[PDB]
Amino acid sequence: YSDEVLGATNWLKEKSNQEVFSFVFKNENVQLNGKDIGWNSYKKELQEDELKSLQRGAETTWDQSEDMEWETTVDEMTKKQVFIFDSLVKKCLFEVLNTKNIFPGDVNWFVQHEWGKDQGWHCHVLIGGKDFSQAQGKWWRRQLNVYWSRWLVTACNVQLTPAERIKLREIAEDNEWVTLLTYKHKQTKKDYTKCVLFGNMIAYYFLTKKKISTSPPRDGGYFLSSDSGWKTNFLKEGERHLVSKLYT
Ligand SMILES: [Mg+2]
Repeated sequence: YSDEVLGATNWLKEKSNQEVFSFVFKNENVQLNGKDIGWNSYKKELQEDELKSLQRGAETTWDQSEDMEWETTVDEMTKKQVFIFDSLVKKCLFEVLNTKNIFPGDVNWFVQHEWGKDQGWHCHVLIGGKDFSQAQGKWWRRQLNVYWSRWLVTACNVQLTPAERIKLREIAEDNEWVTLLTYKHKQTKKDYTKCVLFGNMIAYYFLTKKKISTSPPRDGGYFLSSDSGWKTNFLKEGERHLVSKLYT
C-alpha cells in the first residue's frame, strides 16, 4: 500500500476514540422580493487573503483526488461553489478557534462536502481536541452559525438591498443553517450534545461514500474531503475504501 494510504489509516486509528463535535453546514433556498437565492448563489470570491488561500487549498485537494482513469462531468459552477464553501466553512471554524485562543495544531478536524437526496449540498464537520468539552457544543453551534450567516451574506452573488441582506442574515440564523448533532429527543424537551468518535466515524462512515462525478450529483455522494492533518485530502475514492479496509 502507498505511504499515503498507510499514513492516513495510521493517523485516523491513533484518533479512533477522540470525542469530537459533529456539525453540518448548509443552506436552504430563499426567495426575497421575487429574487431567487439558491444553494449556489454564493459565488463571490472575496479578496481576503486567508479566504483566497483556503479556496486554493480546496482546488488543489479536488485536483489531486481526481481519478483521471475515468471522466468527470461535474458542472463547473458546482465545483466553484463547493470550493468557495470549503473556504467559508473553514473561515468560520478558524474564527471561533481564535475566539477561544485555540492553537490550530491542538485541534482535530475533518470536513466532507456531500449532496443529499433531499437537501442537496451540505458540509459535515467533525471538530474537537483537548480544549473542547461536550457542554460547549451549543455555544459552538451558535457562534459558528453567526459567522456562517455573516460570510454567506458577504459571498452572495445576487444583487440584494440592505433590507434583503439583513433578512437573509436572520433567515440563516433563525433556521439554523449550522446544525449540531444531539441525542434524539422530544421537541419541548432538553437536547444533549452528542459527541462522536473521530477516527471511527471517518473510517466506518464518511470514507464509505461514493464520489460525485456527474451533474446532477449522485444522491448521498461526496464531493471533497479534508482534515487537520492533510491526510485524507488527496485520496481517490478507491484509496479511501482501502483506508477503511486497513482501518478494520
Ligand atoms: Mg451527509
